[PDB]
Amino acid sequence: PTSVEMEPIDDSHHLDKILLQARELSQPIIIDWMASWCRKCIYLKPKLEKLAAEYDTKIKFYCADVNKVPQALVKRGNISKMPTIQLWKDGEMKAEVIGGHKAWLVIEEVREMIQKFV
Ligand SMILES: [Cl-]
Ligand SMILES: [K+]
Repeated sequence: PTSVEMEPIDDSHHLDKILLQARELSQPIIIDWMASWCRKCIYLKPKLEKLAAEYDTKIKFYCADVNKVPQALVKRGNISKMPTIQLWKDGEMKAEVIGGHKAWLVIEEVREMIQKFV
């Protein structure tokens, strides 16, 4: 694939199931914590979906709209800024990247993070 759609996270129970599945596969996941009014979040989406395709079958990518999902789910990420791109593994956040600058450059920093933990 050239692009893979990020899967939305519905709530904290969904995150729990996502992390159980990642554990079964011994894989990390990526979560894009974003907001629909956040212009950089919107511009990052296609670039994240291109990066997700590069990791198809190796790292699943997810997204969560911090205004739409329950507050309890946002608290699981300890989010304070958007977009926040987190790598989780073994049931917890291992590292994150804060966007808020050109999408390509955020992606390269996310790629470095993935290289560290994959
Ligand atoms: Cl929840
Ligand atoms: K934070």
